[PDB]
Amino acid sequence: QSPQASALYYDEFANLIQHEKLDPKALEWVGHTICNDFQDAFVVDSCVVPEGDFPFPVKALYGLEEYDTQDGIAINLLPLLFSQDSPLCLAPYFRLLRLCVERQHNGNLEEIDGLLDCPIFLTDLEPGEKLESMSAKERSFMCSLIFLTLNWFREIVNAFCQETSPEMKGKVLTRLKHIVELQIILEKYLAVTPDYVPPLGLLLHNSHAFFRELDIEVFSILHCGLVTKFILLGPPELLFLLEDLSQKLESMLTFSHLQQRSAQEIVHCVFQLLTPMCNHLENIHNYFQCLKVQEYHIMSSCYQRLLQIFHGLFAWSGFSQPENQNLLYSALHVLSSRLKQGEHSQPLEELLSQSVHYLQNFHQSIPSFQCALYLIRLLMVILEKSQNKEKIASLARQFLCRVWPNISNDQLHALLCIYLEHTESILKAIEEIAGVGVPELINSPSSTFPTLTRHTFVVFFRVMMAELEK
Repeated sequence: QSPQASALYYDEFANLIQHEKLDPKALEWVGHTICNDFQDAFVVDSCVVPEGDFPFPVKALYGLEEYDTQDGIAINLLPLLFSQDSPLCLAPYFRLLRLCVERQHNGNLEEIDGLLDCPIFLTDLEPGEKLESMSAKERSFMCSLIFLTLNWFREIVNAFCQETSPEMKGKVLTRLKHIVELQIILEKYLAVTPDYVPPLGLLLHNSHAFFRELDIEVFSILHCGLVTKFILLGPPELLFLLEDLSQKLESMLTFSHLQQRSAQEIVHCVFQLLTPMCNHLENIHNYFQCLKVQEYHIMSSCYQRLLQIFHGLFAWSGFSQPENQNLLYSALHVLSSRLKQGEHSQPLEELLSQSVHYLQNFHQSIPSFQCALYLIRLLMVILEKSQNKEKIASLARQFLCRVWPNISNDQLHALLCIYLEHTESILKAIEEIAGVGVPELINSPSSTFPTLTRHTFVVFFRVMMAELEK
């Protein structure tokens, strides 16, 4: 009767079927209930008119259309939503179905693989601007409709990520494109309608808790190569995956499904699932930034998060512990082997020098401040394992001295205390920059050392005086 209770039942029972292998007689019993209850609950006939009188042009949208369009299998999502005011439980119930079928037939989904072919009985969602200024309960229905459609599509993607069949991967990518375009449509609906939020168990708060948390085997997507739309898996679907993997490992290594996984296992699994397919995309990013506005905005942010991912991964406090360092050696065997292969049984400091020699050559291809500071903290956390004071000071100075088209005060604090620690002499770094602290007045109403605005002088003053007293 309670939707909150039914979803928690389906969630907890899905947890049970996922983690514990028990007596498939029990599973054989429940499966014949749950599959048939799902196929009668939500799955309807594909006649183009669903039933009810709605102030909205109801069609069968977001098909693949490579499927047979003269079939029976559709989804009665919007008529269930209006008759509701069964449908809040769709995602967890399908998670349950999926897991039971996985446990029974050893991951054979020839039963369900008709289900990502189906359209969904929806409103014409795509415009939220022609029906602008009628901000009624209509907006709440539409925002919640798209919200549950995205959670549905996210759980489809959680299901069919691990599948190796190539046509299925193509359909999954057609679904990721649908995900990102409807995500744009949802964030625009939440932008226009300010406070009318569905809590279902403002972008940063919606992104983390309120949506479904994806798998880690879903990052079996990241293996497929780039099709970058400007130069000639797209860029913004890569932004999506990197934002998730990043915001997961952020919280972990310094969120239900992540926290039930052990931190040590997370670092182990990331090493297979990041390095030898994201290095390809890192090289593609260096090639783009070597050479229309929105593509650049996206690919700069991919690039930032990639450097942050690598920082967070290699800044792991369990490489203080020696048991994990076997993994770290195979990890540097990919950073060193990104330039030249055949160098086998190499020493630790050789791998350090190889890896930093590979990584330092990205300094020309950084578009914005943040990528540069992440790369500097990365190279610091690698080079401290071993003189290389010079490398960090020189690189810190390079990226203080570039033009940079803005920069937060505390980003710049972090970079200056990175420069001044690792320079040869702190007192001659000070006298240098306090005979540049002067021509900010005489020249600039921007100095002879940029990232030194009238704003930025306070932080340069604070950091130097801190560094001096230290």
